[PDB]
Amino acid sequence: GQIFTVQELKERAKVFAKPIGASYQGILDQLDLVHQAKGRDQIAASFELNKKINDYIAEHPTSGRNQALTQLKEQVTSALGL
Amino acid sequence: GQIFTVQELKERAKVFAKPIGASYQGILDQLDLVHQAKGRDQIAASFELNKKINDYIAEHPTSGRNQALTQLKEQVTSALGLE
Ligand SMILES: [Br-]
Ligand SMILES: [Br-]
Ligand SMILES: [Cl-]
Ligand SMILES: [Cl-]
Repeated sequence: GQIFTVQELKERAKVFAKPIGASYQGILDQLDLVHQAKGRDQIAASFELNKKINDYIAEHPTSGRNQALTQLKEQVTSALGL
Repeated sequence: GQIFTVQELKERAKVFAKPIGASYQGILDQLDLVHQAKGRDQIAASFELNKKINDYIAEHPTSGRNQALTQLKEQVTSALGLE
């Protein structure tokens, strides 16, 4: 219908969450590398971890869930009037 | 050492995520009420859904994960002497 069902809301949130999760996994992988490294290697790994976090925060400020919720509100607002 | 391990990061994300997940469940439950209601009951339920969404977006702008990552960044920047 006009307003998402719970299942439709969840499936929309998933679509948006998919690329964010992929980016997050790359951060996790880099974090392990930092802890497994020592000396100059650890310094290098840490700088790259910093960039990955920066890049993630810039590209993914809003969760998949929150993006879908914003769309749900508009559906509800329209179903009610404004 | 001075920065989270992957396990510690996941643990911290989960703590922050817990209240957000609870508010979200409230929205999900109210959305089911909207679809289960007929006529006048559906209108009332929709107003309350809108309020719940509105309150959530004000209360929970940043995911548990993102809150934990922001703390991680600060640890890493501190460790490397960056601002
Ligand atoms: Br997220
Ligand atoms: Br979230
Ligand atoms: Cl997400
Ligand atoms: Cl969350």
